[PDB]
This record gives sequence, structure tokens and C-alpha cells, in this order.
Amino acid sequence: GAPTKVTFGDDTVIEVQGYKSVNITFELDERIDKVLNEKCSAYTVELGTEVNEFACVVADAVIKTLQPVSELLTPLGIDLDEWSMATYYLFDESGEFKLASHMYCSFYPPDE
Amino acid sequence: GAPTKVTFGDDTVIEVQGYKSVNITFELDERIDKVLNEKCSAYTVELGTEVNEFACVVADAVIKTLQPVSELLTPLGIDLDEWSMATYYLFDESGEFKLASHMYCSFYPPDE
Ligand SMILES: [Cl-]
Ligand SMILES: [Cl-]
Ligand SMILES: [Cl-]
Ligand SMILES: [Cl-]
Ligand SMILES: [Cl-]
Repeated sequence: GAPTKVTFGDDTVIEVQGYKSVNITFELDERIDKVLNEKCSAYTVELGTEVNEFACVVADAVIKTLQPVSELLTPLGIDLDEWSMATYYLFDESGEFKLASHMYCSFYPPDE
Repeated sequence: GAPTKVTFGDDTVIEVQGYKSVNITFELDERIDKVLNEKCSAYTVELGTEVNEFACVVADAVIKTLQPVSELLTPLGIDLDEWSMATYYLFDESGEFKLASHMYCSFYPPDE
């Protein structure tokens, strides 16, 4: 959670921190997966981050995106309080719990 | 005041921020210049920082170091309130207002 310090010759010091560009395709609710892919799909996370920890980041981003329009989600049958503390799963294109270029976000594990 | 973003191939992103290791030799008050060189002489500053802005950083570090012992500085004739808003000068080994490996901190400009 802190950058790496690299020292060179003439007392010059650079701090380097690594990240990976993660784009999330949402499979939470088919009727709003489109707007979730537009408004809260781009993420930049440290290489050392755990997927179970990155889950809470995407989770808060989902609720923070949907809270201003919660009253429009009630006629769709979506209760944010149910979503606000539900379990969020992320996995790579092959259904593995590893960070990757493209990932899926679903309420259910990646099938088999 | 923000790091530089560098993108590589497989969606890997690194943030790089540069600094220079500055060690200050104090010429403020001969009787306490020793302890100032021991307790608040090491600094790490961005390459783009201005010296007049780095002056306020060293200034607050001086007062923050001396405030717990202000009552010991009164018999020495040092008033921190006078120091707390005095003018601080920094210059390189050749008396230039440029950041360098080694710098001097004095209440007076670098002579000629
Ligand atoms: Cl409502
Ligand atoms: Cl990947
Ligand atoms: Cl950084
Ligand atoms: Cl006193
Ligand atoms: Cl230098």
C-alpha cells in the first residue's frame, strides 16, 4: 500500500507504484448491467491487491452509482439495501479468482 | 504535485514521482545549528518544487523541532515567535537559489 523507492546517482530518488487497468463487465442485473458498464467499470488497482479486497471497491462503486437513482430501481424490483451488503464475486475471463485485463462481476460464482 | 502515469503493453500502469535528496546545513544560530543538523536536516522534495516553497517546509520543520524545547531556548536568547514568522533563505553550495545535493539555511542572503 506504499510505493517503492529507487535511488540513483546524484541524490535523485523516484517513487514507483504499479497498477493494472481492470475493466469490469457486470452480470449483476441484466436490466441495468448496461449502465453499470458505462458509469463504474474502469478501475486501476495495485498489483498486490487481493481480489476479495478489490470486491469491496467495486461493491461501493456500484452502490455509489445507483444510490442517486434508487427510487427508479424500486419499480424494477431492485433494493439497494439488499445490494448494499450482498456478496460480490469477480473472476477473470476463464472463471479464476485472479486479477486480469477483463473481469466479470456477478452475484454467483463462475459456474463450474 | 501529482505523479506521472506510464502505460505499457498488457494493461499495466505504473505511477512515477521524482524527488531529490536534500541535506540542509543550518547557519541560523551557531549555538543550536548542531541539533538542527541532526533532527531536521534530511528532506525529500519533488523536482518541480520551488525554493521559496521549500523554504516554508524547512521553516515549519525548524519550529516543530524547537517548540518542545522552547523554554530551553529562552535563556539562550532565542524567541520562537520571532523565528516562527521570520524569513528563511536556502541556497546551494555556490550561493544560488537552486535545489542541490547540499544546501545552506540562513536568515541572511548568501553574501554577494
Ligand atoms: Cl422509493
Ligand atoms: Cl491479464
Ligand atoms: Cl507514486
Ligand atoms: Cl519560558
Ligand atoms: Cl545537485
